[PDB]
Amino acid sequence: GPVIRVAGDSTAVGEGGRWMKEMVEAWGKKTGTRVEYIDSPADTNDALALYQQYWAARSPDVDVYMIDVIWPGIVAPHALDLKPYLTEAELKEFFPRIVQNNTIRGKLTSLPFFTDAGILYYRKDLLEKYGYTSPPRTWNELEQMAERVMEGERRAGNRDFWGFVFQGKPYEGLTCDALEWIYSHGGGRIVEPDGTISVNNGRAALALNRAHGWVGRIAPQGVTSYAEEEARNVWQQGNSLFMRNWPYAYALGQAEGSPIRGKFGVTVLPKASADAPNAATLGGWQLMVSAYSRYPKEAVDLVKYLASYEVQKDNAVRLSRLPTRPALYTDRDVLARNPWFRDLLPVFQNAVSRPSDVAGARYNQVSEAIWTEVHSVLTGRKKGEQAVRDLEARIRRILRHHHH
Ligand SMILES: OC[C@H]1O[C@H](O[C@H]2[C@H](O)[C@@H](O)[C@@H](O)O[C@@H]2CO)[C@H](O)[C@@H](O)[C@@H]1O
Repeated sequence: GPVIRVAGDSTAVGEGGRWMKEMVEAWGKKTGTRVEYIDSPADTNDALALYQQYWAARSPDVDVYMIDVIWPGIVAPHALDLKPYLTEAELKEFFPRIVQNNTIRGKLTSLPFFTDAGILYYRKDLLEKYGYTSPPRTWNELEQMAERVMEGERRAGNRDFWGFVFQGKPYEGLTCDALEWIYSHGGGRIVEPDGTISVNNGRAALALNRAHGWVGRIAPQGVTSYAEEEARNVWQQGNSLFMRNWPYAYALGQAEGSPIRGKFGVTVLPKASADAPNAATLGGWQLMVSAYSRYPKEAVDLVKYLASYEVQKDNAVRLSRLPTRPALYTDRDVLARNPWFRDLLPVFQNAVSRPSDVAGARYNQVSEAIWTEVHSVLTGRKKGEQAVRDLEARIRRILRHHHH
């Protein structure tokens, strides 16, 4: 019978890829359908480029793709419209914001699978050791805490110890981190939902200068090459007071044999001042049936399974990844394992989006401009003031003649 082939989630990031292959195999066994899994690269922008090769070829060789929240406007031609396959009641079981994000010109490109928001990981043991009672609320507090704890831990003999790790590599994850820096300084959304390119302002420049200030001081010099896993590995070995990362890192830090099990919490990222907005970049992944699949009915069935209550539950409990079903945030077993899901729900619902709606199919070009100009501040090549001016110009060229 058919072989249903799935591209999604990378075995190079946490346990995601192993778990996803497990779920696909479970569906195959349940339905008596042969299945195969195709591994993806760690970085989302690399995965996009890989999947674009299949799409350009109208290739039937992948039936189902795990797609990033920032992708629907790029990938819509390559997606089977799921709208006719779901009842209105079925669709309403997902967060409306994410169903809306995944709907492009009326086409439901993909079902919501898991959501994501950037958060602050912090070492509770180390805060207590050094006389702090709460995690930092302002970036200045984060810097002051990081300097004090680093001084102490280095004096105590840990030469691997840093104050703060984050994603500073030139790739999409830096766009995520930078949106949080800029938005939390009251510098705006880089490109506003209405199309205004707002980034050339002093608050956005300050945010970027601040982040440069961390490099080689409270964060490793090598942070300019860090993606999610490189940051996580410093953190997870016990060598960082603070980390910016996504929810998946929580379950990994709590696993048996983790050096930091039981020693951390999570909270909203800091902000410049009490009147700035909280910043948490909206992430997450969706499930797309390929427009080029020869087996749309079977592929839709698998996608519905993967996005189901019990599979999302298993993702939450085992991998601490955020459900796209509001009902799971009240499930006793989800909450018992991840109490912070309740505590930070408002952070997740107020997460700030990257400018993928407004940039539509040009988003990847816009983001490449953002991460390259930001990276030039991090590396010291440019000051924030010059970078936000140069970024304004670049985005203006990229989006000239584009309307949403
Ligand atoms: O790097 C930016 C990318 O980060 C997140 O995707 C991670 C995800 O949290 C992990 O659980 C796993 O699936 O790896 C993904 C990276 O391949 C965001 O969800 C995504 O929106 C964002 O672009």
